[PDB]
Amino acid sequence: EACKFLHQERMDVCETHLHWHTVAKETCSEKSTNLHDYGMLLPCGIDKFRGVEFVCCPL
Ligand SMILES: [Cu+2]
Repeated sequence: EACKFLHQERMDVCETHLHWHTVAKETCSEKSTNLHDYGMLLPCGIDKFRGVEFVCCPL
């Protein structure tokens, strides 16, 4: 297994870093992997974002 690159965004809400980190972590965990790194997408408002791209790696 290699690591997998994934991209998630929302068109209905802007959310903080913490929400997107949470989404990325839980997504990797559902896929039996660990989140290694992530970057926010589509900055919104003064401190929010509309998505995240991230890399899930084997346990
Ligand atoms: Cu974080």
